[PDB]
Amino acid sequence: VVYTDCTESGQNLCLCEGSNVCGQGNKCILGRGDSKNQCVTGEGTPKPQSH
Repeated sequence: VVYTDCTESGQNLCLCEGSNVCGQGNKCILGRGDSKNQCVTGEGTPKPQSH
């Protein structure tokens, strides 16, 4: 299986923080500056990565 990094904000099932594979109950948000990648708590979305 091939996991990837989060591309959009609101996705979870991807490597958000360094190697952290965010899943359910979490949501990654890619902002700006130093706050460009974070696993915030809530509900994200499955990030498409494989066709």
